[PDB]
Amino acid sequence: SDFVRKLYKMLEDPSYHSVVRWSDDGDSFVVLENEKFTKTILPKHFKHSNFASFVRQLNKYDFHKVRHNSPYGRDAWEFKHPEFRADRKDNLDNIRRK
Amino acid sequence: SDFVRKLYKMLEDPSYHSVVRWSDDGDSFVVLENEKFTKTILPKHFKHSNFASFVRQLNKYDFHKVRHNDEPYGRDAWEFKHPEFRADRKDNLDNIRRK
DNA sequence: GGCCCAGCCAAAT
DNA sequence: ATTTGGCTGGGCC
Repeated sequence: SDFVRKLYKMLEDPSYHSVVRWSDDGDSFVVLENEKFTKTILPKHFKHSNFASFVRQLNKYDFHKVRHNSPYGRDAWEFKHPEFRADRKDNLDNIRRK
Repeated sequence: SDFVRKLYKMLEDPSYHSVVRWSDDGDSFVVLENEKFTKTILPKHFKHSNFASFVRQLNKYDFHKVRHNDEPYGRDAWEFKHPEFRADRKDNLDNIRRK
């Protein structure tokens, strides 16, 4: 998948660490800030600067937002797909448009 | 019931001029710095800080995002518009209903 | 009423 | 003709 491969490539660069990174477990990823992501990082990896079109694409590939009851950030967004993991770089094509 | 009046009230505040305000013609409103808007202004007036929800409510009330085309307020600006929602029509807010 | 996720068309490919 | 971006809507809670 084109989008998925690019999502994983994004999460390789540590310069982004404080803004968008893998979670501690490595089984989900966290968008910690929004503005610098939306303005600086989204454009460089995807064809938009619109956080919500990013979100929309995630739901199309069956990623789900993980709901907090605070753990990562006040206004952080965490997304998780069962197959999308830091250690499973091989299994990316298994993630596909619902 | 409450949304439209509060939205109108929000736009009565000039201190927010750089962030969110009425459009030149007073017939639509524009969010210019949605980070600042989202994190400072939204909670004040609607008690959440998620732009997506603000957008969702807007569509529920039949507001529409006004797609700009080359020739606005910045490309990261979001302009929203309802025929009956206007700077000079504080009297008409009841006719803006959940579609 | 906030919010996740999806419908549906257009804008790109 | 097919894919990707984005405005809008459905429905849980």
